Amino acid sequence: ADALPGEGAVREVLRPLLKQAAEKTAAGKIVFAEAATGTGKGRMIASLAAAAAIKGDTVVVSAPLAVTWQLVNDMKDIPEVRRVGLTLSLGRPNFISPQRTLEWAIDNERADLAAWIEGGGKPLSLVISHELCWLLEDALLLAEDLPADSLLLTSEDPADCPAQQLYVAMRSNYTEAGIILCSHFMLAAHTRMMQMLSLPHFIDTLIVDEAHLLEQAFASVYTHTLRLRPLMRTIEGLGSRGRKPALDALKELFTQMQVASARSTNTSLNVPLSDVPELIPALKDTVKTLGALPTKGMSRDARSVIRIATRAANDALSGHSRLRIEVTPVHSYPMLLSGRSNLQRALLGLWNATGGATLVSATLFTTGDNGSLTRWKLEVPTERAAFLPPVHPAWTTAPVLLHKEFCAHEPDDSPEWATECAQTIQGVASTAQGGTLVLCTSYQNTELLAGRLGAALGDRLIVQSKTSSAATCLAQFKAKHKAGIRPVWLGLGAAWTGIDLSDHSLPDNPELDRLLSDLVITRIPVGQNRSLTHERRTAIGGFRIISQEAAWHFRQGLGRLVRRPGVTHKNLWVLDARIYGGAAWVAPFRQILDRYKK
Ligand SMILES: Nc1ncnc2c1ncn2[C@@H]1O[C@H](COP(=O)(O)OP(=O)(O)OP(=O)(O)O)[C@@H](O)[C@H]1O
Repeated sequence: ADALPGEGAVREVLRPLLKQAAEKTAAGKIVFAEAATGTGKGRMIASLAAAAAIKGDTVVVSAPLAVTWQLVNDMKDIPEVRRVGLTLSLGRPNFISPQRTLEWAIDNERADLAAWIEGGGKPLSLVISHELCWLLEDALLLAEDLPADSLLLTSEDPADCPAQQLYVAMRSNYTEAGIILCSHFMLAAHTRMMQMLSLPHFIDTLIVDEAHLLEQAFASVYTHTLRLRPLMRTIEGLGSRGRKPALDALKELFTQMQVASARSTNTSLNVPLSDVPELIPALKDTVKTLGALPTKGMSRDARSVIRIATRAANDALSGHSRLRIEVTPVHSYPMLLSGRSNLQRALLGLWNATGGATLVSATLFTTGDNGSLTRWKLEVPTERAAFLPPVHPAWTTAPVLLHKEFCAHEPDDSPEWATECAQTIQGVASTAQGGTLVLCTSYQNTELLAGRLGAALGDRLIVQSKTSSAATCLAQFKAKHKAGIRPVWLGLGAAWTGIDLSDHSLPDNPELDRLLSDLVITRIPVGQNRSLTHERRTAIGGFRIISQEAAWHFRQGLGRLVRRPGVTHKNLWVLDARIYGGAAWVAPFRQILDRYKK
């Protein structure tokens, strides 16, 4: 009939959207489809990919590896994708180097990441030939801020490296199969390659899942990180043919970075190269003295380390990138970061090689069907952009009861705030039927709350820190809930946007799910986005960009609560006093909160 391959499995609520996304994508449009989390988007993605595939169209589905299992188990069973084929391209940028990442972990006191690497890089989240270990995505879960670019599995990492072996084994299975599953990072790396294993040079149909993340994947691909302690470690044992000049050039670079950071008004701002000319000598000489090192005789790892250092220095010298210094007075691990504030050329080079696309996420619209700022982040041409009506069923908000209690003190980052916020949080934790997730915006607030909250909650309380990551806190939260205690999670970062608080001991019983019963927003997440592209976007567009980004960081934070239909007795507290003030700048947020009733 008229139905697409796999529409029967697709949820009825998603059937209209699907159909729309089928037509425009066939036309050539880049479609913005937003359905609420828990609506069975994977079945829709499988149906779209199949409907494009049987026409002879080469189809690429770019999704995070953490949901690729669900996508393949939605795709494999339908006849059409079996007819055309379903392969999965695991390029090297999908894998970290265990040796260098362990090196980074011991230097940065990352106990959990080190333990993970020592255990074999086993997946944190449970067609696929071997078990996927050494994934960059899992390491990101264990360390939000790890320098992925200097830790990725390079092409010249030794053959005995477990990540290299696993990559080669997975490569031995890659066949051109019509439907190709890849990651966001792989997509961005391939686009960067083309702008200068691989995907088709032209993608007839591109389904991006969790598209709200794609931009980050591109940013990480155009980042470059110069880390000095491992570089010096490598140089000192490398040889004597050009060693001492390289060591002293690195020391000169370190001192110049120290001077530049000392002179800065604050260390967070990403200054351009012209703003800090002291680096121009050092970098250049560094580059030169990193080219004065003989290749033959070098260990397989030292080659990649030196080459990546040269790449980072050349990116910092190109003048097209914004730099960031972190040095000894503040940061023990000396780092020079270099990123692109404008990803327009690469994202264009992506969409120009795309016959049609469907971007799928639970958060693609600032308000209603407004995909303007998402369209700006992904640099979708306005000609091809097509926003479809969002799909947010009533079960996303009906179970949850919005609590009117709040902390009157404004979020001033002060102990005066902290004690009263802790008092209201204590009242919340007394009544919690299950887990409690207290979302904070800064580590300062997290540790401040932990100070005034640790005694009463005792073993319940779970702090998130640089030392204790979001994934480790998730594991502890689930384990504590299984044990009958009612944990409270002072979470931040990935807790806002990247954790699924669904009881997996209750898959077919959503009504009994109490893994997260009370979600508590301490304050509005204004200015949480730190991307270079966000700096540029805010500069160009004013405070509206800040308000919009904060609004959907807020939306994802609330999306922590309800994950599937059937849940009940969910409680939502938002303790930010500015919400209940009369200010107009909170009017978007109140709008969101107005969907939650009583
Ligand atoms: N029509 C349906 N009826 C019942 N269960 C369904 C239906 N469609 C999907 N499901 C199941 O519901 C669960 C939720 O699916 P999924 O995780 O893909 O949802 P999502 O949050 O919308 O999407 P994604 O994780 O891809 O962004 C899955 O186990 C899926 O198999």
